[PDB]
Amino acid sequence: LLRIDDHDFSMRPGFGGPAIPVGVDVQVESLDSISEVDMDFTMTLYLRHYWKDERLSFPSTNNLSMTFDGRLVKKIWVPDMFFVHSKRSFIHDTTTDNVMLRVQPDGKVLYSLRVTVTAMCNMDFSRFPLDTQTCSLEIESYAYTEDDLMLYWKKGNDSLKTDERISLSQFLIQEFHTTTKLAFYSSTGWYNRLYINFTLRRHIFFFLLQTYFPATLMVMLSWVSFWIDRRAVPARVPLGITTVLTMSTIITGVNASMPRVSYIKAVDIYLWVSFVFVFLSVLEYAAVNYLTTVQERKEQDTHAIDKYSRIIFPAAYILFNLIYWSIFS
Amino acid sequence: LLRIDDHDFSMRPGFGGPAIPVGVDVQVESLDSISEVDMDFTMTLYLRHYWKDERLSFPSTNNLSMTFDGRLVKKIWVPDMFFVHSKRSFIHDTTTDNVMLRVQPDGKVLYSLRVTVTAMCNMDFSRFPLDTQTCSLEIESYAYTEDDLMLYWKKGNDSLKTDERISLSQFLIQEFHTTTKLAFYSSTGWYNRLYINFTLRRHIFFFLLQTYFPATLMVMLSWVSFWIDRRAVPARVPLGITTVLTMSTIITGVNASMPRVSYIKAVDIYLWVSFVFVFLSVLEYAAVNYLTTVQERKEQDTHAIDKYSRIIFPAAYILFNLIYWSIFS
Amino acid sequence: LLRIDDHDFSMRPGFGGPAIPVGVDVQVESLDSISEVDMDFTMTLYLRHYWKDERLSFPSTNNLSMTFDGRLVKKIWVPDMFFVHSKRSFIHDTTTDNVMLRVQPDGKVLYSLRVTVTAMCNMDFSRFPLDTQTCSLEIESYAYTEDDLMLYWKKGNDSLKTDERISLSQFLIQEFHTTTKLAFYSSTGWYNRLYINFTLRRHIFFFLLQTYFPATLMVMLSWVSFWIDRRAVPARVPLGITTVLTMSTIITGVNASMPRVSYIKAVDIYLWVSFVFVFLSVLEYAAVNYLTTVQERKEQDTHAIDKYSRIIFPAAYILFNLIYWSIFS
Amino acid sequence: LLRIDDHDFSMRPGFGGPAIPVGVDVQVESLDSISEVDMDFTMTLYLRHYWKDERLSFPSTNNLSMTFDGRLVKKIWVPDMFFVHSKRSFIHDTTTDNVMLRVQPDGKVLYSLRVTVTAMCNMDFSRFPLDTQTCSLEIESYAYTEDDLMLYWKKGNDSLKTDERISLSQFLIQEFHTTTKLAFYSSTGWYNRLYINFTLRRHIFFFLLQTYFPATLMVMLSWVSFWIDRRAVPARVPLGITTVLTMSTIITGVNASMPRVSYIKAVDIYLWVSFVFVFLSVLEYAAVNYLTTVQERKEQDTHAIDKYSRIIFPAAYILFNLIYWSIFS
Amino acid sequence: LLRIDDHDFSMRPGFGGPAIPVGVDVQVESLDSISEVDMDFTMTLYLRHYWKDERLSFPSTNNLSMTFDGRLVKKIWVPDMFFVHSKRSFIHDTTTDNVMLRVQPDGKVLYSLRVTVTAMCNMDFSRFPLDTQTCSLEIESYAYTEDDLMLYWKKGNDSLKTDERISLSQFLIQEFHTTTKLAFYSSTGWYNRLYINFTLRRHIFFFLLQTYFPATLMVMLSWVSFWIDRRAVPARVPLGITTVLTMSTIITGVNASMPRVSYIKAVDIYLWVSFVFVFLSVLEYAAVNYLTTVQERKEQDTHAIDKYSRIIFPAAYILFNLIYWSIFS
Ligand SMILES: CCCCCCCCCC
Ligand SMILES: CCCCCCCCCC
Ligand SMILES: CCCCCCCCCC
Ligand SMILES: CCCCCCCCCC
Ligand SMILES: CCCCCCCCCC
Ligand SMILES: CCCCCCCC
Ligand SMILES: CCCCCCCC
Ligand SMILES: CCCCCCCC
Ligand SMILES: CCCCCCCC
Ligand SMILES: CCCCCCCC
Ligand SMILES: CCCCCCCC
Ligand SMILES: CCCCCCCC
Ligand SMILES: CCCCCCCC
Ligand SMILES: CCCCCCCC
Ligand SMILES: CCCCCCCC
Ligand SMILES: NC[C@H](O)CC(=O)O
Ligand SMILES: NC[C@H](O)CC(=O)O
Ligand SMILES: NC[C@H](O)CC(=O)O
Ligand SMILES: NC[C@H](O)CC(=O)O
Ligand SMILES: NC[C@H](O)CC(=O)O
Ligand SMILES: CCCCCC
Ligand SMILES: CCCCCC
Ligand SMILES: CCCCCC
Ligand SMILES: CCCCCC
Ligand SMILES: CCCCCC
Ligand SMILES: CCCCCC
Ligand SMILES: CCCCCC
Ligand SMILES: CCCCCC
Ligand SMILES: CCCCCC
Ligand SMILES: CCCCCC
Ligand SMILES: [Cl-]
Ligand SMILES: [Cl-]
Repeated sequence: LLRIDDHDFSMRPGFGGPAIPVGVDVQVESLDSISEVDMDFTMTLYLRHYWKDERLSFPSTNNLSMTFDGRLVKKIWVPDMFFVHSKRSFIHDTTTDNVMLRVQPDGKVLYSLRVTVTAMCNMDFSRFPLDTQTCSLEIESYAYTEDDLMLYWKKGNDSLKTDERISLSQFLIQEFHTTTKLAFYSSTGWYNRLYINFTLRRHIFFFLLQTYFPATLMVMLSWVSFWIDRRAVPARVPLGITTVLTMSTIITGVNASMPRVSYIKAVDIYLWVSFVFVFLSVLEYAAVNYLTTVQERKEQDTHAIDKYSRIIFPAAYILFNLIYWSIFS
Repeated sequence: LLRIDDHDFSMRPGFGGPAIPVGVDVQVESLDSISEVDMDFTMTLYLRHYWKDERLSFPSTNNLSMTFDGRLVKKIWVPDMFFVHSKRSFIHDTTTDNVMLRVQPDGKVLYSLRVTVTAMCNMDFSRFPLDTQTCSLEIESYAYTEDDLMLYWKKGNDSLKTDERISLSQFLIQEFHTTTKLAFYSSTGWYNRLYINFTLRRHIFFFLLQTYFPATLMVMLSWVSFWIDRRAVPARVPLGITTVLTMSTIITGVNASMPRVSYIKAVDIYLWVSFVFVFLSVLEYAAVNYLTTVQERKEQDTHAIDKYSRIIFPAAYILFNLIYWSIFS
Repeated sequence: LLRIDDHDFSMRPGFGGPAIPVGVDVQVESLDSISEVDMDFTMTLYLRHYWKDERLSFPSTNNLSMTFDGRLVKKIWVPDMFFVHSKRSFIHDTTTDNVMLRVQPDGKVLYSLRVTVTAMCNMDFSRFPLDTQTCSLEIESYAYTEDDLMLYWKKGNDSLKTDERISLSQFLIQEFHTTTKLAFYSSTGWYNRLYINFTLRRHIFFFLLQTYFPATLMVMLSWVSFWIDRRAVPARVPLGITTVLTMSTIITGVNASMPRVSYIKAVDIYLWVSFVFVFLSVLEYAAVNYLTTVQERKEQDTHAIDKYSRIIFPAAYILFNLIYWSIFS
Repeated sequence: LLRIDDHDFSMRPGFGGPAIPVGVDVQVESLDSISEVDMDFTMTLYLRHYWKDERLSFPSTNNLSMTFDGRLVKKIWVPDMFFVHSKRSFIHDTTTDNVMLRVQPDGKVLYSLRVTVTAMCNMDFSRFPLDTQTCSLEIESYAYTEDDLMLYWKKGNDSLKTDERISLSQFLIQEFHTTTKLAFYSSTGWYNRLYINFTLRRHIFFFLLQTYFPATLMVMLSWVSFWIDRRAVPARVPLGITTVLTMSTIITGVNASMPRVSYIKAVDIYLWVSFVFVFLSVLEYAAVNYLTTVQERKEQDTHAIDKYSRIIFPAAYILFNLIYWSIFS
Repeated sequence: LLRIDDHDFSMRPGFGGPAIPVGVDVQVESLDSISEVDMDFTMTLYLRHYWKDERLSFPSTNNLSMTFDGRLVKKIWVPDMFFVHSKRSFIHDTTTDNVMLRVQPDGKVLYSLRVTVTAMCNMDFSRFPLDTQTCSLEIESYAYTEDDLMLYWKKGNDSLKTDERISLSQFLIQEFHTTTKLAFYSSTGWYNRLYINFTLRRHIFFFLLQTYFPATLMVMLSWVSFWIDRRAVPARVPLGITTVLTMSTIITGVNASMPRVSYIKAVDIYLWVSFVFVFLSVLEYAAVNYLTTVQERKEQDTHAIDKYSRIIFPAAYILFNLIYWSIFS
């Protein structure tokens, strides 16, 4: 039906003349995973192309579109899109190549394929884990400059659809939209580039329950010492030491999961402030013990330091929490 | 025998006319693995197709079906099924492609292949680990709409068989069955979709023995303090502190295995209630020590608080367990 | 030499007539790994096929066998064996495909290839780690029923050889042998199936030294308490608590390595019995302390409980060990 | 257009005569990851080739360059570059091969491709983590010696461009530049080799906060003992022991992450010196207890050892830190 | 130039007559990694072949060798070497297949390729980590017996070269050399086999510092108890218990890294002897406490046991170390 043997498909339509326009639209099937250690995400989508080539015209009386097997895609000419700044990708091939080709009697062509991509995304963790991130996926032609191929969104802002099943267990997904920009390479020229943009927001419940509550409970345990007879030395000393030693484990367990950045995160501040709060309660009792021994040496109830600590330590911690949650909201 | 050189197999049977019907049936060989962190499962199965094409007719006197090598599959026309919402898949190829082709003298065709698939499954962990999940595998044609191809289960509900060897170490598998539904894509049209459905139920014995028993034993250890002379301060203080510090480790060891969901699970409730039960026994003795020191200061047996705690703490824990196992059964 | 252009190799020898017999023999090169979490093993072997096809006859005066390059395998007809219930496999291809083809002047053919397979194996862990497992590898034709192809072991029981280098660090390997059985699929018919069977036995030394000895040592540490003055409360209390808290870690470290089965293993019994032995020694001293305080209240040496515990606890543990190693031998 | 059927492209241009010159230039897209355990890095780049072949001449009036599909690359002759000392690499192929071919009417050719490489890099950890590393990527022709192919940087030092987005979370990247050298293989001859060089510098903030601070805090905790009444034996003994036991965990947690080198690293020195500082404070109190018991035996305030330790231990640690940070800056 | 269309390259040179000799030589580029858990190593090398075939003769006046593209390798005949007892391998293919072909006017051929291999190696850990291992890589023809192909090292012992960059962070590499042996398969015949042999020696510094020193320090901590007043029960009891409990962690941390062998390693002996040394110091004080209580009961300084332990325990440990390092050197 299609006159495939007649023509040299190594050359584009309009070869030697003005640029060929090619339109694009997209449907996202899933957003698959995200990594902070590697700074990347994975996405699966359907991608579609539109153009006209009169070498693929055929006669009919119905003026309708026809579908063809799919093994003809490797005989005709086809555009050459690639994903910019991507780590890896593939096209699906079970039970056969997931490819579709439809042609109109005047030579208009529709071409579609299903693909999975993993792409680069630079992340900022200064407000972690109360953070927000923004991402994009880039599309461009490899071989042809804007003097030979013209690339655009087919229907404007309506060119992007999203599956209603899309979900991530740790993030809220929002603000899908599309943009365009021109790009330059020194050795080869100017190119059109298409963008798909979106925003992510992290859920905090896991981190409350797994980090912020136990640190608070250790701080509250250290306060119990102020309520115990100053004469019970082998009770008051280990009570403080054990809380110091636990707070160290919590600090280690948090930071072992993240990338080794060169700046402080919002969770680090909270944990290290709680550490100094616990550390100071040990020096307090050391002072009380020394001053009591001096009194014994002079001579040979509740001490004022205990009496004041019972008020001062909790008030200070409450002030710190008010400030912190005013800053990070 | 088969006139393969005579015809253009880029076009379907009945091209330009009414839709071709294609029937399907399936046998599941194994259900291979399941992930909560990734929310997916893996399955291996045999998949079969049935249709008629008169371009593949041949003469004989016996009216019987014949089997052909398998290298002819890439010369003739073949339907184009794909698995919807799937992460990855392949066809087996040792010692050769695991493919079968049988043809009748009137052009009826039987086509079979062996495949492994990994597929998406959304999971709810609010009753974990006493939870039940339901899953499905989706089948659809990539290129042809319901105006060109008609897809149906060959024998109705009898179209699905299951291997007697199928098993999972952590789940009971039940309720295999098949359904159909129509699907719409904005840019390309209407399609028939086939479903395979099943249900999973988790075994709880591992979690009893590995989580619920040790937390109970820590709670029962904290009660021993009420039976010890109030004068033995360096004994009664560490006995409580060490149980608090162990309960924290159990809490951490559980949640380090699961996805970071934004809601509380049924096991979290039990562990955090046990934590507060243990935490309170430390404040109890702090109160007894303070009140004894006040009595000493005034002046200068078993305390009522101990006497009452010996009854109140165990009764409250038993009430809590009755309620909990009434709710989660 | 071979008349390859003359014939249609899409059709088997004797197409349209009685079944073709095909003989098989095997040499195992290595048994590569085993997984309890995944319930599978990996094997590498050489696999050989024997049949006659008169379309491959050629003239000679010597009546001897000749070897051919190997690129002819994709032109002639070849049998279609696959491994049943397998997870994955491949054929080796460095520096070229590891394939061999030899032909006799009357058309007798010998065909060989090297392959690696990973296969399913259901395992029972009720006597773990003193357990024994049995495994098998299954071989069958994909497309041809017993009416068209007949599959058998070439030399009877002599058809299976094993490399003298085969070894596993954790198991003793024994009892290699071969069997045959007929198989039925509802939609497609009856098939011949060949089996390779073997047995595995686990070495226990690692588990003695890494699990059973330290649990025993914790139990023996708990007994030291009975030998210490009942007046040293802050010594006798932590001595018991610390052993409870260590035994919990041993229990956790064992079960974190295995699949989450729904039944008790032989190592679980030992560890949980040792746990209760240690748990009881804490209640013992609690009783002694309470009864001493009652005597003080009445009034205002070694206690009989200590005196009896010094005999009763070790005797009971020794009785338990005699029974256990009588049952699991 | 191009006379591809006319010529034998198994032979290079100028076959049997002087060497063909081939020029190269490069743009780096990303530096992807680095491993100390494996001693390697990963890089993604665009690579370009320039040469003339008169068998690819064609007539035109415009004297301009033309772009061709890309399926012609496997028909014509093309240079054979490989990456020396590399572990693995691939060329990107979605949605098609990422390859470009441009030709001028006189037969000048431009050839480009996108690739990812993982390459060997020998590392020195004697000043870890205050260390600096230098790396390079090597390029060479596989089959042709300098008598048949001549390989050079196209534009001198201007032949290397770098993407402005390039970043690593743990390193500062600096000093990109290019060099050339001749290489010899005994069996096959002399070859031209091109180099791409760069330098890396590690950020230290993570290691301060995660290793050096907690070790210092343990040392400062051990000093508190000198301020406590020498009569409180069950307080002063555990205070020292627990710090020894914590310092061991820090030492283990650091070295579990790195390769098992045969020499001491700069972080090892700090940690083991802090260990001996803590170890000595236990022997100190042992001495005080023994000497006090001797005084009791003779007979039957603050001891001079405590009085002097309160000054000597901190001064010594401060001297050690001054020296250390003078050496490692 | 080469008459490729004239001949049947499915047949070897001298087909039907005496065996063809094929010579080999090798250059090792890198030794990439080693695993004790899997018992294997990985190697990358260049491999070369030499033979004569008069079907590849061509006329010239210069009598020199010529290089050809590399796409002709799949048209001519080529030998069929494979690596015996190997787990996996591949040939490098970026930017093209890393293959070289050179031919002389009389039909002498040189063939080269670059490859990476992973190979089996049986290891003995009875003297671990002071152990020495020996390894080899095996080379053989798949399809042709010694009656049809003759395989030998081209230049004798000079056939093996090694890159000066080769290094491993944990081993000293020594004693590279080559051997030959004949091999028999029951079903198929006799074959020539080539060997590459080498030796490895482990560096011990990591294990000194990470295992042997801390165990010694725990033993020395247990001795401090003998220097403390026998009346300080809550000090002397935990001092011993905590060292027992730490030594258990060291024992576990070592053996969690290695394969689960059925025999004792040299490091196990040291650690378990140190364990009993620490265990005995607890029974010592238990005895002293009991005997003191008996003296109190009779009645109603330093004990001889302490006095003797202060000499006996260290002397015994020093004797043990002398013997151990005399045996394992
Ligand atoms: C880490 C040094 C701690 C010193 C404590 C001094 C207390 C003095 C009380 C007057
Ligand atoms: C965490 C603060 C604990 C305060 C305990 C107060 C006890 C008062 C007893 C009357
Ligand atoms: C967990 C509850 C423990 C109760 C101990 C009671 C001892 C009574 C001795 C007569
Ligand atoms: C590890 C041996 C410790 C010995 C301490 C001796 C102290 C003597 C004080 C005079
Ligand atoms: C594990 C049993 C320990 C028994 C200690 C007995 C000491 C007796 C001293 C005479
Ligand atoms: C102690 C944790 C407090 C968490 C407050 C969160 C406010 C949104
Ligand atoms: C940008 C630094 C914020 C630090 C705030 C500290 C709140 C107590
Ligand atoms: C302490 C755990 C109790 C578990 C009860 C389970 C009831 C089915
Ligand atoms: C849906 C919340 C259930 C909480 C029940 C608490 C049982 C003590
Ligand atoms: C305490 C462990 C005893 C192990 C006995 C094993 C008997 C074969
Ligand atoms: C099948 C259960 C065996 C339990 C034996 C217990 C031995 C003390
Ligand atoms: C206690 C850590 C001190 C770190 C000093 C770093 C100086 C650049
Ligand atoms: C090259 C060894 C440096 C050691 C310096 C020690 C500083 C206290
Ligand atoms: C305490 C460890 C001693 C190590 C001695 C090593 C002798 C080569
Ligand atoms: C082969 C056993 C060696 C054991 C030596 C023990 C040294 C104290
Ligand atoms: N748009 C792709 C680039 O032009 C590739 C290159 O720079 O070679
Ligand atoms: N049924 C497959 C879809 O039609 C693919 C697409 O939307 O392009
Ligand atoms: N023996 C292979 C089976 O017949 C395959 C199938 O059931 O389709
Ligand atoms: N430049 C590549 C080397 O010549 C390859 C080999 O030595 O065979
Ligand atoms: N040398 C390879 C072996 O002959 C292969 C086989 O035994 O089939
Ligand atoms: C940005 C610095 C914050 C530090 C608070 C301790
Ligand atoms: C004390 C916690 C209050 C924080 C409110 C955001
Ligand atoms: C759904 C909330 C339950 C919380 C019980 C503490
Ligand atoms: C106290 C446990 C009983 C729960 C019964 C389901
Ligand atoms: C099979 C049950 C055994 C349980 C022993 C405690
Ligand atoms: C007490 C251990 C003896 C067990 C013998 C099998
Ligand atoms: C290079 C040796 C340094 C050791 C310092 C303790
Ligand atoms: C005591 C820390 C000072 C180090 C300055 C580099
Ligand atoms: C080979 C046995 C050695 C055991 C030493 C305790
Ligand atoms: C006490 C350690 C000496 C060992 C010498 C090899
Ligand atoms: Cl005490
Ligand atoms: Cl204590």
